Amino acid sequence: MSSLLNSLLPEYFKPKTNLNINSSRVQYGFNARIDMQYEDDSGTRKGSRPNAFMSNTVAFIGNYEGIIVDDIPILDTAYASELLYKRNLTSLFYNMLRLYYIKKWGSIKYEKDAIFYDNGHACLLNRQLFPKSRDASLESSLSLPEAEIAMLDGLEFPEEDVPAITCILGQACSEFAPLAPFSIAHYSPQLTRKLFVTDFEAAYLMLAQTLVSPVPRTAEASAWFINAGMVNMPTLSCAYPDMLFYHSVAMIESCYVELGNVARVSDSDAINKYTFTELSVQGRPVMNRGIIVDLTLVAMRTGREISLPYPVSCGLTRTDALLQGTEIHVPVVVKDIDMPQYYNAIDKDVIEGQETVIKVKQLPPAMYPIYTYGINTTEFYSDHFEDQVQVEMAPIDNGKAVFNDARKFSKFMSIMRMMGNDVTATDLVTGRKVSNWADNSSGRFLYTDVKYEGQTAFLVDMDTVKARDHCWVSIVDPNGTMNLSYKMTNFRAAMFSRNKPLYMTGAERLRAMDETLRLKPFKITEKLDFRVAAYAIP
Amino acid sequence: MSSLLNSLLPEYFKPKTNLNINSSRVQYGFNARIDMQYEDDSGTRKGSRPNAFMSNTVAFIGNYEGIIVDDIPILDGLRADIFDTHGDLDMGLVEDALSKSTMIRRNVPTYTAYASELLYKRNLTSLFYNMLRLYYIKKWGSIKYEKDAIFYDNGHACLLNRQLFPKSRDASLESSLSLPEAEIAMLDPGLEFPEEDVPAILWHGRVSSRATCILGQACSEFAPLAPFSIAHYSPQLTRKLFVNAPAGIEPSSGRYTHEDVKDAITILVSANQAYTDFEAAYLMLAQTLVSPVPRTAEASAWFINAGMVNMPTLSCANGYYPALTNVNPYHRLDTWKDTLNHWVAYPDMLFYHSVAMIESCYVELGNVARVSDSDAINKYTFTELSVQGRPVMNRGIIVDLTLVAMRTGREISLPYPVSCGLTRTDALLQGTEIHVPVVVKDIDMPQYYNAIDKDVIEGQETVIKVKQLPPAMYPIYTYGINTTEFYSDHFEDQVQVEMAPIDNGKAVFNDARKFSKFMSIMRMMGNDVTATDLVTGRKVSNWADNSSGRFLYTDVKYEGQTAFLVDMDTVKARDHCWVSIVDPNGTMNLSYKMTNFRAAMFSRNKPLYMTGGSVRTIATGNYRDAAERLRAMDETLRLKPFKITEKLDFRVAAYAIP
Repeated sequence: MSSLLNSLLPEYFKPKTNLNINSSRVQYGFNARIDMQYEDDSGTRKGSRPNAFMSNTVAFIGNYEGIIVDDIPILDTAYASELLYKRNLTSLFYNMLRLYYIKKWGSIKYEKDAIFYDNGHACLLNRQLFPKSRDASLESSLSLPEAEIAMLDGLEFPEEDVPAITCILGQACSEFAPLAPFSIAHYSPQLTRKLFVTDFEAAYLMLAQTLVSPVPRTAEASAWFINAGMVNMPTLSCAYPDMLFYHSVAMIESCYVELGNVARVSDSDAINKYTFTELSVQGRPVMNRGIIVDLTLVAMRTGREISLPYPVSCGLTRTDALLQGTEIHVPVVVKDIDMPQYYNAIDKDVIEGQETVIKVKQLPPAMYPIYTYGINTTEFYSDHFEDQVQVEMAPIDNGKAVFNDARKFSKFMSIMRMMGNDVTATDLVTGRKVSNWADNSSGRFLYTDVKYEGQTAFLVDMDTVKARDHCWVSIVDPNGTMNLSYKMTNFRAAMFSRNKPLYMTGAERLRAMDETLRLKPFKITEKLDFRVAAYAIP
Repeated sequence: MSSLLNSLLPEYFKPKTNLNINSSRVQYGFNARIDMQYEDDSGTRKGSRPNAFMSNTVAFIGNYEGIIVDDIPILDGLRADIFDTHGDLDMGLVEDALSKSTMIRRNVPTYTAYASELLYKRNLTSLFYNMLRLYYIKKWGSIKYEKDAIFYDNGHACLLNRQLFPKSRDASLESSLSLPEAEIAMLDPGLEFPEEDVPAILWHGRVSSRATCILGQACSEFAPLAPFSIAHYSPQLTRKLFVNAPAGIEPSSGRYTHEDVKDAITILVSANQAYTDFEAAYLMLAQTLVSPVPRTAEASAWFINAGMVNMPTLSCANGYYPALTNVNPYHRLDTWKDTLNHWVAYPDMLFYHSVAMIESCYVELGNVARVSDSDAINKYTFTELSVQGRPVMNRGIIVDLTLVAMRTGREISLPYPVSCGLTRTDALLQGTEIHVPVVVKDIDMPQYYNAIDKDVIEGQETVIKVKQLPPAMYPIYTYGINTTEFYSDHFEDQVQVEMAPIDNGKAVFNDARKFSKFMSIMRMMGNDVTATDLVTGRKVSNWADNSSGRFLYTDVKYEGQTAFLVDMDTVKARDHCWVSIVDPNGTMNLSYKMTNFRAAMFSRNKPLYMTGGSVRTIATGNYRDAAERLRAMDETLRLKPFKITEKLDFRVAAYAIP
């Protein structure tokens, strides 16, 4: 559905036809201009950040598995009556589209002993997260066999379990058995053995989910991509190409941003992680799985009613790591000796080179809003164009300021980050050090960087406030009530690949509203807690 | 359907009966008067071509291959009593009808049991199709096909008949086929149980000595030597054919003329009551009679791989049940005999109906190939939304009739949703590169064409890579009835190229639309312009055709960014009856006007004239008013007298009327 996914892109950005991708990693963002204005009891200070780059990172690596399931027929004598109620060519077009992009971008290298995430304290290699893998190019990954394409001559009885519609059709129907973990070369079962000689729209949306996978914002956000997500491919029965990259990035961003909020919803409300899809959908699908889950999250993001002609339930299901009451064991590598102080590690004493495991209870946000920046602003992300943040500074006793409240602590470290001051605080309950400079790519502070669900009080170190990036606005000693008023203008999209700039080249409405799928949006209603999110009907 | 194919012909076109075709190539078109004008700051330069010939070359060659498929039964012909209110064979009235007939009493119970299967075997389209091809093979039998002949030539690239059609020996159309005869046995009325998988037909009186030879050859394999359009490959329809004729079948004569095939058809349709079957066969042949010679060298991608013809299996069970066919048949539409009556009167009119259909299709497939897949009505799903019936499979005539509906902009209605004939949209739906062979003439070829080699000596066999399919025909019969801005087939048109004196003749066209109109109108004025793309570095020439004399944007042979540098001091006068651009300064304004239209046809570089009587628009009413009249003049020989009258001379006699 082109017109749907085309709407998600920002109004200022209009991309060109061709895009020569020559790597397994692409940064995308914008170069904005920030005009900050500071006021406190000491006096006033005015500055301006001339060029600020806010970006996510997306890759072509994601462990997926295919299952053949029975879905609804797309309707767009004895034998005909049995066959017409199972007609679906979506699985055939899906494989034909994957073969197109394997040949086009068939020079992408996957190295086994490469980095996946790297902050400075911890590190994840591609040996971990993807065992049973070797070093191979994308063209060298698959060695597809060929199914028998026979000619249908007068034959009176249709042979059962064979559809009726050379090298491309032969390989499209065959089994996919990859060596390197690639997004568009994932394991798929055999469609058919023989093949005698709106369905495309389903396959187009189904590939937009799979094509690219997010590189995690922090080390804790690797918990999403441990367990292999299942791709529901329908059973095969019948009786501007490069623009897909931008539509795919737009879709997976919208899903992984909104799951950041759904994860924080308490399991004692009307709309919760279990019963959010069922309340949203207003059709009759086979099961609330695949695309229905993803398009529900896009509706919640944009805040508009999305509509498909047929209630199709085919594609990747992401909400698997979310729907289980168990802490997830992310395997990590120790780079600095002081790692156990920051991350919730099993072994409290470690050495540089040791392979340990960290515990993740609540799933943090995997991506920050970039394309969907300021279309609807929540208090959690605080992705405003114009905003006036007001916070009251705690009394500095010796060289330490106690922040008992949770909301005030979030606003304080959010200001000091925009000014460009690397502040480090100690959580009193756990006894672990939090830092506002957690993510370098996106220049903002989320409350999930604390890495402790529940209630606590923070002891901020005001003496050891380092000066990483200093504009004229930037001050070290706050006094009384801190007011910061910033304005964002002059947005321009920029893409980076392999640490260099990647440039773009080239009569009556018979309603019939009974069978059609409709997805209703939910609006976030902020409340006093700030740690908990809550949904309501608009 | 004679009616819908008749409306496609232009208003000025007044056709006659006979057309004496004596070659395998015809240039149909029209003569128009073009009043061109070139306005500039210096002054205006007027021109006028009184006879401007816009043509589309059409040949009698084209690779096709027949396959026998299963299609719906056509129920028009059977008596109206056995049918129910809804319109399906109510079995129970069939048993009643067979009982009250002249049938053998011991056969009634065994024949009634078989009725459930055999009565739904009614499709004679395959037989009529082959018998129509035998008519035209014997009529236009003297046309020749040479092996080492020029299929296409534009000066730069040449394409021979050896390249497209291998396994091809040079021979005349008459000497191409050597048809073996199938057995025509006589049906014994006292047969115990009907033999299914063997069709039995009806006949009026005695099967003549020549009718045996025609039916024998019609139900046989076509194995041609030369690749002719009306003598393409067809499988064996049947091995044996029963004929329920009480008067015995005479043995095969061996020889027959084209007039004897018309005699065979008229008896077969009348006896079997199969007029809707003939209408299907008429539309099938209309598609696959003539194929278009490609407009450009790179427009040969349509005719590389052989398009499959869908011939429905020969199945008829009228011979076993003579009682069920009578003088009161069941028919859906009242105008169900119009297609046969038109063919019997004017056989040669099919040539004009054929070119009208292929010109309508290949024009629309031109501007269908230039739409992105990400759209509602696109390459794959343009047939499904248009069709409002229940055909078995969207192929054959359904795909060709829906393209005609888009061209004319009207609603086409058929009585039965039959899916038989040629399927054209084959190379389009594949959506891959096609490798057309070419023999080079000049040495500077691969700058213009997207060739595989960059340096090629003259007389070398190379390959051109065609990605997007260019239009194979230009609209001529459908000129300015449903106009689009791509073809730009207007009566009046103008273009404004804006230049300043500071620029020394050099103009850059940022817009793609007005670049197309400038290059096209300059060719009417007889000027050889050669533009060069600034981004890529390729070259395009407006002189890329010798038939229509227009420039379509698909002649660039590349989709990219638009920056065409045209140097206006290298413009060369090529043709006669031309306006001169000696040295332009300031803003240029080109314009033309087409005023009158006269139908013209060419063959062997000579005028081909239409002869015979004046063709009329035959209606159902025009014959049945003479049936209403009946010639009701009582057939009584009333002789009236003449009174002799005497005058001055008296030697000579003079008779008066009263």
